[PDB]
Amino acid sequence: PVWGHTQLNRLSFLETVPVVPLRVSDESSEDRPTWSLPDIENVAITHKKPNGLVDTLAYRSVRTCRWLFDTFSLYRFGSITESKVISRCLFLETVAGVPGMVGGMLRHLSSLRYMTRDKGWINTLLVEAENERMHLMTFIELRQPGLPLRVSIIITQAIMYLFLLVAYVISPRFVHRFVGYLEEEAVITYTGVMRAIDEGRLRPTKNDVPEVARVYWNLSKNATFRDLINVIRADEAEHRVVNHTFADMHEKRLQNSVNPFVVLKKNP
Amino acid sequence: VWGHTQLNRLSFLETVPVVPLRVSDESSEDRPTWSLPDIENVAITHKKPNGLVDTLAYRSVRTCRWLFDTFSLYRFGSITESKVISRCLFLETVAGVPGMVGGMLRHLSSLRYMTRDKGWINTLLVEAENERMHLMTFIELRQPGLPLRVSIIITQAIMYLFLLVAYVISPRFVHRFVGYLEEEAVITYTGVMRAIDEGRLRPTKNDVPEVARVYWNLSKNATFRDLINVIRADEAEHRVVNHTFADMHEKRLQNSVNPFVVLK
Ligand SMILES: CCCCCCCCO[C@@H]1O[C@H](CO)[C@@H](O)[C@H](O)[C@H]1O
Ligand SMILES: CCCCCCCCO[C@@H]1O[C@H](CO)[C@@H](O)[C@H](O)[C@H]1O
Ligand SMILES: [Fe+3]
Ligand SMILES: [Fe+3]
Ligand SMILES: [Fe+3]
Ligand SMILES: [Fe+3]
Ligand SMILES: [O-]
Ligand SMILES: [O-]
Repeated sequence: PVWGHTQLNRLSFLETVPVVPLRVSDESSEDRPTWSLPDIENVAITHKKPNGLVDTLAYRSVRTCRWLFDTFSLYRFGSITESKVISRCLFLETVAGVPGMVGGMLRHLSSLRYMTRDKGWINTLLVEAENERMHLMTFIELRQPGLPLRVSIIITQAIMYLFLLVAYVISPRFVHRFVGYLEEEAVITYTGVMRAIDEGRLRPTKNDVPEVARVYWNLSKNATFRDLINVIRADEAEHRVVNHTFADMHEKRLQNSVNPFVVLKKNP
Repeated sequence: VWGHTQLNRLSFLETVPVVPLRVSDESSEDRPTWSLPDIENVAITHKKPNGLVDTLAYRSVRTCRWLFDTFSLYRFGSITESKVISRCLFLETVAGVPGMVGGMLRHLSSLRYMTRDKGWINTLLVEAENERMHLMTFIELRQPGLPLRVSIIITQAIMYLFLLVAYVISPRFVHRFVGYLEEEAVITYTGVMRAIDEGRLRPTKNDVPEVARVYWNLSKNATFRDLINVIRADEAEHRVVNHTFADMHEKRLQNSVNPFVVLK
């Protein structure tokens, strides 16, 4: 009835674009996170011992990138203002939206050419990628950036896309581990920011939550900036365990097993 | 129960032995929901090319068909079950590609220019999945020969390369080209449903694989012909969507809201 053969038999729906509204719900898929704030309050900073050369290489290269990025963004010294927080994450989530989508595509492409079951990996990686891009859609609202950032963002994609693509082919283990350790840093950053709100070292003006954040994370009009950070950090901690899991699975030759996290959205 | 205690765990490697293989988990939960006697009336459309690009897309699709019909010996012998399934195997390995690359490219845009996408990415992503679900379904009716596996692997290399540069140069062209591919998908499968009804093709695999049954939500008594019917409706959705998207590009509406987010 709603979507059926008369609509399926139409050449184009170009005529309808003017009369369809812009809703903030349609910006993501319907696979939204659903956290409970006083629970996720207790998300904590973890660190996973690296096994071999690959994990060490992933860890050192994450650590060398934090440092570079700390020092070129003048961030390490000055006061922790709301402007250097938004503006740092802003840049960081342009890059964070990439690894999920290269891995997903590539798993998709082998599923097709070897004609084999993927068993839940692709969509987990595809929603990681959207989730990070939803973080971007949200920070964008809190603070539009300048031309310098806009330029670095664009060149950075080219370097990162190209790197991650060859990395994923040569060694998905390395990329899942590399992400794993990125998310350790992302959780460190965000718990720091929530600590600073609490100790009064940062009082934010942007103490609304933009509509895109409000529907996506299902927050109430009364939600503080700190609440926004809290859900975001939870999201990041999820990705932390999921990719450390996926890297472990690779290390143990389980790249073709069932993705465990498909289950861990069930109430047993 | 997905809370701060599981979020605080290093790894779930230890659980992979005890998590069951479920046929529901092969896809997203964004599944099609057709009503069989409705979609029975899906029909065969053709969209006038607007300009040179649409024409060039149209000619590419038509030269591929000819090539692929002649080297697959489709004319030669009878319309068998073997030779239908075996051709759709090959075609869905290529059909899972365009939507993944288009979606990935729109994702990369949204990230680097920091702009709203307004619902395109996920439409194109599930198209890709949907076609890959067609493949997971047909793989069960018939594992292909070693020569077909080989030809599929070389094909993905050319097609993935081709679509990547084409989408970058001209997403209008790729959307139109897909648009016209799906016209053939609908021609083909209507033709198959016809043969079943006229008795020229008496199918053996009258047992819809479990992947297909739960993906499309069909009854246990559903027939191979029912399967073709939903599959052909899926293909028709994509026909109008990518012809829509191609038109949108032609009119410089690439950054408008994806009309099908409403028509959901
Ligand atoms: C391409 C430029 C290479 C410059 C060499 C410095 C590489 C990283 O530098 C090291 O990284 C750590 C990051 O956790 C810092 O905290 C250390 O203080 C620093 O020695
Ligand atoms: C790379 C090799 C290309 C060979 C070019 C010859 C094209 C074959 O002749 C053809 O006639 C068909 C009639 O059924 C038409 O449908 C096609 O448009 C056309 O390709
Ligand atoms: Fe992030
Ligand atoms: Fe992240
Ligand atoms: Fe198809
Ligand atoms: Fe198709
Ligand atoms: O992040
Ligand atoms: O097809």
